[PDB]
Amino acid sequence: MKVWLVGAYGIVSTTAMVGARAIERGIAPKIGLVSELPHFEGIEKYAPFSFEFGGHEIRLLSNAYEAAKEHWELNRHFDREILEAVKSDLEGIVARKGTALNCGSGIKELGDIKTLEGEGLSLAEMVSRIEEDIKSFADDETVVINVASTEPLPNYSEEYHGSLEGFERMIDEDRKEYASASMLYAYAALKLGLPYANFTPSPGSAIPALKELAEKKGVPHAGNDGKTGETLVKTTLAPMFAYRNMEVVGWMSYNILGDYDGKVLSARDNKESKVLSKDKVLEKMLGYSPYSITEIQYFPSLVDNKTAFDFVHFKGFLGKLMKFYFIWDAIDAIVAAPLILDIARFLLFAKKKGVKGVVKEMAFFFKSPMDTNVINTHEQFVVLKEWYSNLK
Amino acid sequence: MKVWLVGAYGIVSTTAMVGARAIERGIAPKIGLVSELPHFEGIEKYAPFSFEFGGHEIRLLSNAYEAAKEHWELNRHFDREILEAVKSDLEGIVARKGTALNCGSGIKELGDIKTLEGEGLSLAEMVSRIEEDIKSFADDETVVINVASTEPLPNYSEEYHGSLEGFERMIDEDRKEYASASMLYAYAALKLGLPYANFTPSPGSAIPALKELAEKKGVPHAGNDGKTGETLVKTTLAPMFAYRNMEVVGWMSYNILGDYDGKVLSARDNKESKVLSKDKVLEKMLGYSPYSITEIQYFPSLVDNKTAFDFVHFKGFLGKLMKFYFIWDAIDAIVAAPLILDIARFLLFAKKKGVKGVVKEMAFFFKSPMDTNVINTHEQFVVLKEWYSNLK
Amino acid sequence: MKVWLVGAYGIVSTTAMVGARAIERGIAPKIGLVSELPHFEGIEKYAPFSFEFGGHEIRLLSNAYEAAKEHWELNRHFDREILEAVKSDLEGIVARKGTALNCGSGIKELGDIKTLEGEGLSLAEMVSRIEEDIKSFADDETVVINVASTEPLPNYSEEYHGSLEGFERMIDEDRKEYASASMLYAYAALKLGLPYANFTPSPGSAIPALKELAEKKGVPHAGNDGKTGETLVKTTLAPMFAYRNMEVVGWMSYNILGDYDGKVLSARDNKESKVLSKDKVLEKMLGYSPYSITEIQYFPSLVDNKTAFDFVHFKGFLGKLMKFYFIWDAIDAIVAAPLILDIARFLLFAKKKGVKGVVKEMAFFFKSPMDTNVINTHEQFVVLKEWYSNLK
Amino acid sequence: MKVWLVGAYGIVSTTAMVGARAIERGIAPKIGLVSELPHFEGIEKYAPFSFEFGGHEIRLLSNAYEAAKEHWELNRHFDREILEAVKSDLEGIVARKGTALNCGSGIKELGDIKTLEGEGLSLAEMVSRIEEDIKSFADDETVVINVASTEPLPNYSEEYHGSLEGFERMIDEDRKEYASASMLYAYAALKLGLPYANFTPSPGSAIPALKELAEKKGVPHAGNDGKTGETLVKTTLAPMFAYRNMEVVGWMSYNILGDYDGKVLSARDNKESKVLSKDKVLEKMLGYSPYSITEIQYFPSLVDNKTAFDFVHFKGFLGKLMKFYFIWDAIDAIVAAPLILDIARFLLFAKKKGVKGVVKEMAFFFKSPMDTNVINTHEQFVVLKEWYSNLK
Ligand SMILES: NC(=O)C1=CN([C@@H]2O[C@H](COP(=O)(O)OP(=O)(O)OC[C@H]3O[C@@H](n4cnc5c(N)ncnc54)[C@H](O)[C@@H]3O)[C@@H](O)[C@H]2O)C=CC1
Ligand SMILES: NC(=O)C1=CN([C@@H]2O[C@H](COP(=O)(O)OP(=O)(O)OC[C@H]3O[C@@H](n4cnc5c(N)ncnc54)[C@H](O)[C@@H]3O)[C@@H](O)[C@H]2O)C=CC1
Ligand SMILES: NC(=O)C1=CN([C@@H]2O[C@H](COP(=O)(O)OP(=O)(O)OC[C@H]3O[C@@H](n4cnc5c(N)ncnc54)[C@H](O)[C@@H]3O)[C@@H](O)[C@H]2O)C=CC1
Ligand SMILES: NC(=O)C1=CN([C@@H]2O[C@H](COP(=O)(O)OP(=O)(O)OC[C@H]3O[C@@H](n4cnc5c(N)ncnc54)[C@H](O)[C@@H]3O)[C@@H](O)[C@H]2O)C=CC1
Ligand SMILES: O=C(COP(=O)(O)O)[C@@H](O)[C@H](O)[C@H](O)C(O)O
Ligand SMILES: O=C(COP(=O)(O)O)[C@@H](O)[C@H](O)[C@H](O)C(O)O
Ligand SMILES: O=C(COP(=O)(O)O)[C@@H](O)[C@H](O)[C@H](O)C(O)O
Ligand SMILES: O=C(COP(=O)(O)O)[C@@H](O)[C@H](O)[C@H](O)C(O)O
Ligand code: NA
Ligand code: NA
Repeated sequence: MKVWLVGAYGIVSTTAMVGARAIERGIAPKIGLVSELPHFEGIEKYAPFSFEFGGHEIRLLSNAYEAAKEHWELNRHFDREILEAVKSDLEGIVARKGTALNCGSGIKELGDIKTLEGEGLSLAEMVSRIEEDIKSFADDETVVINVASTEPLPNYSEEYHGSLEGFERMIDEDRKEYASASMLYAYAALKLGLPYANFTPSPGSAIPALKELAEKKGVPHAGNDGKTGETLVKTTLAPMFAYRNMEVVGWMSYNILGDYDGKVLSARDNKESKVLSKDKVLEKMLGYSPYSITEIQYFPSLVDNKTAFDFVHFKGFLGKLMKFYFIWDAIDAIVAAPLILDIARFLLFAKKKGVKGVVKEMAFFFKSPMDTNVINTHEQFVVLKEWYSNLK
Repeated sequence: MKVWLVGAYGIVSTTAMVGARAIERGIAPKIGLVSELPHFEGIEKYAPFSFEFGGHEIRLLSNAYEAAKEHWELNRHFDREILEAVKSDLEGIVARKGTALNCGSGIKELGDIKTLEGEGLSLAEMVSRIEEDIKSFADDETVVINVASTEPLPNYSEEYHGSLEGFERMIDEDRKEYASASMLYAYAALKLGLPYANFTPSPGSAIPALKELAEKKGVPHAGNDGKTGETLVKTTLAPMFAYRNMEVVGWMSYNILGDYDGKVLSARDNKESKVLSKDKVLEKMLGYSPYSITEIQYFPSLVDNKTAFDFVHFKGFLGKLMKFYFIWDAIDAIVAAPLILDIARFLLFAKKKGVKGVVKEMAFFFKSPMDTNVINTHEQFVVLKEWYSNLK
Repeated sequence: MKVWLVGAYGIVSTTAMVGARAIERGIAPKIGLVSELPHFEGIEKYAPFSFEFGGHEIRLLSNAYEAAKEHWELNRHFDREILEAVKSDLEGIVARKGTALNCGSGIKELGDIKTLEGEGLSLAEMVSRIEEDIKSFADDETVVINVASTEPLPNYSEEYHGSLEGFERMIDEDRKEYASASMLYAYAALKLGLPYANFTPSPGSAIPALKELAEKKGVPHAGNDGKTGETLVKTTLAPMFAYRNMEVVGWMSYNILGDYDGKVLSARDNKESKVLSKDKVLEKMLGYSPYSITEIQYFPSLVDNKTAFDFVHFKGFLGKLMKFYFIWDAIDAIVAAPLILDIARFLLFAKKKGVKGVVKEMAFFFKSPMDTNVINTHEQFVVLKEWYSNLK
Repeated sequence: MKVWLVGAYGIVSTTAMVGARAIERGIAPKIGLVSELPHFEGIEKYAPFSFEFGGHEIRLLSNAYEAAKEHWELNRHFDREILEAVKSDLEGIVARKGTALNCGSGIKELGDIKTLEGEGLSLAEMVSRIEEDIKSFADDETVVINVASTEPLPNYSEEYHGSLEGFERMIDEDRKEYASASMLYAYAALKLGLPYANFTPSPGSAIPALKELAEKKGVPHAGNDGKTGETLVKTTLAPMFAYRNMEVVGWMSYNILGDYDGKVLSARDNKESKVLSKDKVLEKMLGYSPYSITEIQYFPSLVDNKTAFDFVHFKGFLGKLMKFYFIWDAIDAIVAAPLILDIARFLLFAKKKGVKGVVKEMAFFFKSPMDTNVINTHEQFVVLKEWYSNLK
C-alpha cells in the first residue's frame, strides 16, 4: 500500500518509515502494532504489511534517511543496525514542498523552512500543487496521513467551513485568512478520493465542509489527534473511578518534552490545540468536570522522551479524599509510529469494505475522536474490535 | 437487611457500620457505593439501604462503638461529628466469640484474644456455637461476610475439601489439622441457608466441598478478596498495554501499611495468601507472565493509610523499552467499607432472584474471583452491569 | 516578647499564633522550631518562648480566633482540641487596618477587603496610621514580621529607592506609583527602631533606602522569602551533584496549591515574585544555569496542602544522562509557622547583642537571602550555628 | 599509576577501565570525577590522570575488552564509538584467577567460575598466589581496589580477627572457616605495602587485624562500600530534617536492579551485608532510629539500571505528619566507576604524603566509612576538602 505523509521528515513519520522497513526486512518484532493483534487476523487480505512512502514537508532536507538520522542522532530510539539496514530504502524517499499556511507562531522554531505560500501562490494554485504531488504518487491503495506540527485553533467561519460549497467559495475567492494548511491537505486528499487521517489536533478534515465532501466522494476518514501516552492512561484510569462511584475533584497533567514537537508547542497559540484536546476528555467520560490543569512545557534535555507527571485527587466513602500519582516516561515517536501504520491499514480496510465518511469506530487511536462520545479506552477497543468483525 | 460480619471489630467492618448509619441518618453522601450507581436503579426494591449488624470477633472489646473509636483515634478517617452521631447505634452492636483455628502465626500480633478452640471445643462443638450465634440473629434478609484477618494457605486435602461428604467427615472426625476458621464460618452460613461472601484471601467457601454445599442448599456466594486499591489499578491499566500490542516485561508492586492488617501480614505465612492473590492477576489478563514482584511490609506510621509504589517496564515498537510509575495513597478502610455494603445488597438481590452457587458475576469486587477468568476491571464492570439487567 | 504580624489573619500567621499558645500551655511538642535545637541553648536568656501578638490585615474578620478557625475548617492541620484551648487567647487578638498599596491584581482573589488607601489617605498619612498602630503595641522586645500576600515586582526607581533621602522624598511628594505596601510597613518598623523580617518575596526592606535606614537607626533586619518546602529540598540536593562533579542539565519544579496563597498567586503579576525567588537559587549554588522551569498553579482541592513535583535530569561519567524525581506533600502553614517564631526570637537575640543592618547569617530561613551568596542549606546552617556561637 | 582491581571483569571495574582510556585518548569529558573538582587542583602532581590495569576474577573470560563488551551489550551505558576506541587497550588487560572463599550462596548466580580454593590450595598457598599476582604487577604507584561481588556477613572471631598475630595464626593453621576472600586480598595488598580500598560491604580490611597491619606497615587504606545513588541522596537529605528540628518517623528504601550485582544480591546471605550498610546511616546522622525498611530485589529487565523508590514520613510543627517521595533512575556502573578512579588517585596522594592506616577523611566515598561517625554528605565533603588542603 502507499502512505502519503504530511510532515514526512518529522520524528513520528521517519520512525514509522524506519519501522515499516525493519519489520519487512525481518529484523524487528511486530510489537506496538494494533493491527497485528489476534482479533484482526485476516486484515492482511485487505491491507498487508507492505509500505511505500512519500509526503509533504517544509523543512527540506535531501531525503527521508537524512531526516531519520537527524532524529536518531539526538534520540537513539532504535538501534544503529536498523538505521543502516533501512538506509537505502529511506534515501529513495524525498518529500515535496508543502504549505505552512496559518500554522501559527511556533513554526518559527523549526529554523530553515520553504513553503508554497512563500512562493506567492493563491489558494487555488496551492491546492493544485498539493493535488498534483499526491496524485502523481497515489494509487488505488493509497492513504494520506497528517503528522505535521500542531496548528493553533483556526479562525472558524460558518460560510467558509460549514458547507463544501462555502469551502470552495473560499478557495475561489483566495480568502487565506480562513484556510489553514491542515484543511488544504485534507481537501486535496478527499478531492482525489484518498482516505485521510489526522494524527494531530489541527482541524484537518474535522470541519463540516470536509466531512460533507468525504460522504459525497464516498471516502472514509479518521481523527483527530494521536492518543499515545499520558492521555491513553487518562482514558484508561478515569473510568475506574466512575466504576467505583468516586468523585474526581481535580486532575493535574504536566508534560515536558523537547525536540521539534516541544519547540513548536513552546508557542502559546500552537500549544492551545494540544492542551484542549488532552484536557477535555475528562468531562466526556465522567459526566462532570473535575478541576483539571493540563500544561506542556519545552524541556530540551529530554528531546523526544516526553515525560508526564499526573496527580489525581478524588473523594470516596464518607467523602474522604485520597491521592493517586503517576509518571510516564516513553519516547513519543515510539508509541506513535506504529499507530500511523495501523491507521493506514485500517483506512485501507475500511475503504475496500465500502465504508464512507468519518470512521467513528477508529476512535481508539485518537484523543479527539470525530463523531463519537466514546472516550473510555476499553469501550473504544471493544468498538474497534466489533467494527472489524462486522465488516471482515 | 442484616449483615453478620466475621471480624466485626476490624477497621473495614466498623467503618462500614459507621458509614451505613451516617448515610441512613442523612449526614453523609453515597459516594463509594457501587450499588448506588445509576445502572443499578431499582435495587432498593430488593435490597434497600438499611442495615443491622452483628458478627464474630476474637479481640473482644465491649461493643462496636469502642472498636470504631479505637481505629478512628489512630486514623481520623471520618469526622468526629459522624462518630458522635452513630455512637448509640454502634454501642448496641456486640460481637460474639469466634474461632481463630489455624489462622497462622500473624494472629499473635492482635494482642489480647479469646477463641472457641481455646475453650477446648471439638470442631463439631465449634460449628454449633457459630451456627447458634448466626441463626439467633439471622432472618430471611441476612447475609454473612468474612472481613477477618487474612489466614495463611491451608493444608489442602482432597478427601476433606474435595466433596461435601468428605468435609463433614472432617467435622465428625474432629480433624482440626485440615480445617481453618474461614471454612468453618462459610460452612455455618451456607448450612443455615445464608448468602456468604469472603472479602479476604483466606479460602472461606472457595473449596469444592463448600461450593457443592452452596449449590445443593441453593445459596449464592461470592469471593474472594476485596480488590480495592493497588490491584484495582493493576486490573485497570494492564489491559491498556495489551490493547496496544505492548509486552509488559516486569511489574513491581510494593505496599507498606500499618494497623492491625499490616501487623498480621508482617508474618510470612499470613502474608503469602495476600501476595499471591495480588501477584497472579497479571498472567490471567495478558496471557503470559511478566517478571512480577509483589511485597507487603509493615510500616507503622502509616496506620490504615496503605501506600503502594508500582513500576511497570514495558516494550513497544521496534522493541524499545519504556517506564510507567504510579503511587497510590488512600485509606484502605475507606475504599473497602462501601464494598461490604454493596456485596451485602447484591447478595440479597441475587438471593431474592433465585441465584444459587458462586455468583461469578460479582468478580468486579474481588482480586481472586471464583469460577471466572474475567480479571480486567472494564470487562468485570460490564459483566456485573449485564448480570443485574438480566435479573432485574 | 511581641510580634507584630503583617497579614495577621493569614494561615501562616494564625497557625503560628495557635502553635505559640499550644506550646506555652504545655499541650504541643517543640518540633519544627529551629531556635529549639540543642546548638541554640541559652537563647531563652535573650528570647524566651513567650509571645503576644498584634498585626495588620486587609481582610477584616472580628479577631484572630475567627481567622484561625476559618483556615482550620478547610485544612484541619492541627487538632480540634488545640483550637479550643487557644480560643480565648486568640479572641483577644484583633488586627488593624493595613494598606494593600500596589499589591498587584491577585489581591482581588481575597474577596471582601478594606484598606487605608481606600480611605483617600496620602502616603504620609498612611505611614502615620501604620506607625501609630505599631508603636501603640510595641515595646523594647517587639519585632515586626511580614507574612502578607506576595506582591508583584515593583516599579523600581533609583531616585526613590536608592537612598533613604530619596525614599522620604517619595513620601513627602506622595508619589504612590513607586511605593508598595511591603516597603511602607518595613519603613514604619525601622523608623520606630523595631527589628523587621520579610517572610514573602515582596521587596519589604530589601531596597537600599531601607537598608541604609536600618544601619543608621542601628536596627537588625532579615529576608527575604520563607524557604520552607520544595526550595528547601532544592538547596539541600543541588549541592550533592556539585560535590560529585555532575552537570545538572535541567530542573523542573511544578507546584500546585489552593487556599488564599494559591489564589493570589493564580494572578500572573503576583506569581512572578515567587517563581523568580524559587527558580534563581540554582545558578547561585552551582555556578551555571541548567535549563530550569518553575511554575505555581491554583488547584483548589489541595487547600493549604501544597504539593510539588520536581524532576532533575543530570549528566555523570562519560556524559551519560540519568534522572531523579521527587514529590513533596506537606501543609505549607505547618512548615512555615515555626519559622516565624524562630525568626522573631533570633531577631530579638540579634537586637539584644548589638547587631545592626541585614543579619545575613539568617539566610538559612530564606529563599532570597539579603546580602549573601550562601544558598546551600548545609552552609547556611553552619553560618547560623556559628553566628549564634560568636554572639552568645 | 596502576590499579589492581578485585573483580576486574565486573561492570563497575570495566566501565572504569573504559572511562579512564576514553578520557586519556581525549574523547570523553571529566564529568563524574571528584578528583577533578577545582578544590583538588594540584593533585595531578601526585596522582596524574594516567592508568594501567590488572586484577583478580573468578569468571574467566579472555580479557577485559570481552568483559566490557558483554556488559555494554546488555546496558549500552556508553557509546559504541568509545568501546571501539578503547578496544585495543582493554584487550591487553587479562585478569588472574582469584578466590571466592566463603563468598556466600549468591556466587552460584555468576554461572561458570574457577577459583584458587577449587584447586585444593591451603590458605597460605592461596595467599601466596594472590601476592605473587599482585607483586608481579605492582610498582611504587600501585593501589589495590576491591570491586568484587558483595559477600555475606563473616563468621566473626576475636582470636583470628582481633589482632594481626591472631590473623596470621589463622593462615598458618589453614582455618578457612574464619577467612573470607575480601580479607585475603586486603591482607595480600597491605603485606605488600600497597594502599587498599574496599568498594563493597564485604569486610575487606575493616577488621582490627588488618587495620593493625596497615598502621605497622605504614600503608593508607579506605572503605567501606561505595555510596553512589540512593544512599548518597539519603545522607544528603536526612540532615535537612534535623536542621529544621523535624522527627523522621519512618523511611522506606526499595531498590530493584538486575545484571550480575542484582543476581548475587538475590541471595539472602549476600543481600544482608548491603542492606545493613544502606539502612544504618539514618541513626548515625539523626541520633535516633526512625522505623526504616531497606530492600533489594532482583528485577532483570533493568539490568545495571538500578532504580530506587524512597518514602520519608516525618513530623513537623504541632506534630502534624507530612510526606516526601523520591525515585532515582541511574546506571549503577556510571555513578560508581569514576569513584574508583578518584579513590585510586586519593590513595596515591595520601601515600605520597606520608598518611598511614585508615584514611577516615575519605568517608565521602563510602556508605560505611571506617573509623568515623561523619555520615552527612555535606560534612563529609568539607572533611575531604580540608584533608586535601592540609596535606597539599
Ligand atoms: N506521541 C506523539 O509523538 C504524538 C504526536 N502528536 C502530533 O504529531 C505531530 C508529529 O509529531 P513529531 O514527529 O514529534 O513532531 P516533528 O516536528 O518532529 O514532526 C513534524 C514535521 O512536520 C513538518 N511540518 C510542520 N508543519 C508542516 C506543514 N504545515 N506542512 C508540511 N510539513 C510540516 C516539520 O518540518 C516537521 O518535520 C505533532 O503535531 C504532534 O503534536 C500527537 C499525539 C501524540
Ligand atoms: N483495603 C482493604 O482494607 C482490604 C482488606 N482486605 C482484607 O480485609 C480484612 C480486614 O481488613 P482490616 O479491617 O484492615 O483488618 P483488621 O485487623 O483491623 O480487622 C480484622 C479483624 O478481624 C478479627 N479477626 C481476625 N481473625 C479472626 C477470626 N478468625 N475470627 C473472628 N475475627 C477475627 C481481628 O480481631 C480484627 O478485629 C483483612 O484480612 C484484609 O487483608 C482485603 C482487600 C483489601
Ligand atoms: N510555606 C509557606 O506557607 C510560605 C509562604 N510564603 C509566603 O507567606 C505569605 C503568607 O502565606 P499564607 O498565610 O499561606 O497566605 P494567606 O493569604 O492565607 O495569608 C496572607 C494574609 O495577608 C493578608 N494581606 C494580604 N496583603 C496584605 C497587605 N498588603 N496588608 C495586610 N495584610 C495583607 C491577607 O488578607 C491574608 O490574610 C504569602 O505571601 C506566601 O507567599 C513564603 C514561603 C513559604
Ligand atoms: N553503584 C554501584 O555499582 C555500587 C556497587 N557496589 C558494589 O560493587 C561491586 C561491583 O559491582 P558490579 O560491577 O555492579 O557487579 P558485577 O557482578 O558486574 O562485578 C563483580 C565482579 O567480581 C567478580 N567476583 C565476585 N567475587 C569475586 C571474588 N571473590 N574474587 C574475584 N572476583 C570476584 C565477578 O565475577 C564479577 O565480574 C558489588 O559488590 C556491588 O555491591 C557498591 C556500591 C554501589
Ligand atoms: O499529543 C500528545 C499528548 O498525547 P498523550 O501522550 O497525553 O496521550 C503528545 O504528542 C504531546 O505532543 C506531548 O507528548 C505532551 O507532553 O503534550
Ligand atoms: O488486599 C489488599 C490489596 O488490594 P489492592 O489495594 O492491591 O487492590 C490490601 O487490603 C492489602 O491488605 C494492603 O493494602 C496491600 O498493601 O497489601
Ligand atoms: O514560597 C513558597 C515556595 O517555597 P518552597 O516550598 O519552594 O521551598 C511557597 O510558600 C509557595 O507559596 C508554594 O507553596 C509553592 O508551591 O509555590
Ligand atoms: O550499594 C549500593 C547502594 O548504594 P546506594 O545506591 O543506596 O547509595 C548499590 O550498588 C546496590 O548494589 C544497589 O544499587 C541497591 O539497589 O541496593
Ligand atoms: Na524514569
Ligand atoms: Na501523598
